[PDB]
Amino acid sequence: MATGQDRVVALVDMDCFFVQVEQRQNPHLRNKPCAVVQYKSWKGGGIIAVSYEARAFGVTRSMWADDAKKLCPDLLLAQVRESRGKANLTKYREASVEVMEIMSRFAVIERASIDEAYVDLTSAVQERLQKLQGQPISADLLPSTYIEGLPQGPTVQKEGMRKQGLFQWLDSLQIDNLTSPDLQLTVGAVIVEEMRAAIERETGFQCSAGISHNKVLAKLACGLNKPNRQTLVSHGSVPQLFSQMPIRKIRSLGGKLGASVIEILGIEYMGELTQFTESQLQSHFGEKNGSWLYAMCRGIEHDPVKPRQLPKTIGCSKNFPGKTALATREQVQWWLLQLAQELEERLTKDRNDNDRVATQLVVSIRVQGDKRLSSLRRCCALTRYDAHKMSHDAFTVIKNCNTSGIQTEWSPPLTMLFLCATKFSAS
DNA sequence: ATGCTCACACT
DNA sequence: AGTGTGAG
Ligand SMILES: Nc1ccn([C@H]2C[C@H](O)[C@@H](COP(=O)(O)NP(=O)(O)OP(=O)(O)O)O2)c(=O)n1
Ligand SMILES: [Mn+2]
Ligand SMILES: [Mn+2]
Repeated sequence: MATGQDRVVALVDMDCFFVQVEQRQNPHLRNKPCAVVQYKSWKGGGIIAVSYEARAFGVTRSMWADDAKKLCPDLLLAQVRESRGKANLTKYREASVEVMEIMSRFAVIERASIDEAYVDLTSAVQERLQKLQGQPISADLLPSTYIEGLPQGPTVQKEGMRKQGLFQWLDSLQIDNLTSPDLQLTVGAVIVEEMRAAIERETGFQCSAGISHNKVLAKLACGLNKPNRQTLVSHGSVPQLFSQMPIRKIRSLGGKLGASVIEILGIEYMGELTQFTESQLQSHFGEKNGSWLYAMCRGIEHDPVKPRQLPKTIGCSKNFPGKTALATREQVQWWLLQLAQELEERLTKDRNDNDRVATQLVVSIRVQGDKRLSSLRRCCALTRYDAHKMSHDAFTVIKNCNTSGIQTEWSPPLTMLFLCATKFSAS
């Protein structure tokens, strides 16, 4: 029986990333309830990142700033930069590259979002397991690590609980067995503290981390003790951990699939899936899903950490909800060129920095009356980094979508535009 | 009437 | 090639 303990995998995720990025630049926002918002003039703007002090009052993402101000009257706000009539995230991307580069010096990372990367420490761990002989791992190596499920058996504040668990774990450590998966997790964890201190020391950003044996468990583990702590989730913590873990909380189970898992099987918690045979799960959700479900509810997941620090695509979009929809064609030309211009500015940076060029341009739109995030995706060739050509070509491949027989108008009105550069190739 | 993204599977 | 799902 292969037991999902071959790998040592960490997920590092920045604590309230956009807020921290603003708080480093505006020190008065530090250690105070703040949020970041986009576009201030509708309802104060929508909230895309919330500090932990603001979360104490009930402030969340997707809220409008004016509503958040009602929960938390003393709340401070930073507005994302605006350029060419639209949001501009350059600041946060550039902060992310800071974090990704540091992480890159320790091991091969898979960038999973603007603020998180997976790292595979299998190799680094065994190299460390030679470097310090066969000597103990002191608690002072894990000053911010929690051991999930510990303490157990026979102090009422959180750091007390942390210590007792870490003491229990370390006391139980089979130092003599460079084979044992729990020892490897521990050594992985020692590396992640170093990795995390390097991030805060070199960027001023704080973050959390999950250390386990696969991408999914490390993701779950990272969120258990946010902010500014890291959590080790061992194979043996899984049964109790999943026994009350709602299905929706596992990566990729938070949408329709997890909902059908709950409806069809009539269960609630991750651990309840172990009841079912693999074929049974493959009966209800297909070969790959039933397989993945069957092994995931036992802590086993085989998705690898992909060596990928650079995005596979560079994209640019703006929504036009309500009466703001675009319904003249000269209006569609202008915003197309607004988007093409930022894309060109970002593509030029990418080729200079990363020795690659995008070869295919994707143009996507939504139209008032449709329901789905995109209403239509079309493609063309990306041959010159010129905003005027990309926008012109973006128009050409969608101009037939105009139902309206009038020359000047555009109906149905367009509720979104999306340009994405892709199919990168070494240059 | 939240925004703006990014990866991936299916077909 | 184009759609849909899941995510931060
Ligand atoms: N729906 C979302 C989710 C995140 N983001 C951006 C801003 C977030 O700060 C940044 C990182 O997202 P996140 O890790 O999911 N949450 P954040 O880092 O803000 O706080 P934590 O909850 O991770 O501490 O992505 C976004 O713009 N739209
Ligand atoms: Mn984060
Ligand atoms: Mn994140």
